Amino acid sequence: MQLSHRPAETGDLETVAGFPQDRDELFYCYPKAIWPFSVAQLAAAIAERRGSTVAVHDGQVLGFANFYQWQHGDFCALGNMMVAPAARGLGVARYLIGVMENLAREQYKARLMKISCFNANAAGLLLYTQLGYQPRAIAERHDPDGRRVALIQMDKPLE
Ligand SMILES: [Zn+2]
Ligand SMILES: [Zn+2]
Ligand SMILES: [Zn+2]
Repeated sequence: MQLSHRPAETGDLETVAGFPQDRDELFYCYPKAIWPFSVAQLAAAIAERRGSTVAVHDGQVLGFANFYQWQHGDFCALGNMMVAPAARGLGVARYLIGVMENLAREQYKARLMKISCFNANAAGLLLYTQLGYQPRAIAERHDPDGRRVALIQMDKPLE
């Protein structure tokens, strides 16, 4: 499964905004967004974040991520981790997270990556655990129906 990466471009937005397949998936990767997702909502996140990057395989954009927090010499916080529905479980998020870790180290001199994952997203919790992230705290948040959820705040030292 050969993959490459590059900064996200305007032309990618419609593709990436196609990735979340339901309100749960949108909530897990962008909890401030409102279903249905849209290019305007994706562009607004890009404009206020840093490091928006796509993963590409065989001419297809298959993954997207960015940083929603960045503190030079300190840490970055990874967000908006989205994978194309036809490419789930094939290593795209693993790949892109590694790219983003290098970007945090190289550009931001980060010592730490933070990832926060909602409790219902088992696939995410297990992936981040496989990649060496450890849970540090649990924060209460609310979902779009007003129901209480647990945000599991994880981190990993970089090198
Ligand atoms: Zn690169
Ligand atoms: Zn292929
Ligand atoms: Zn509350």
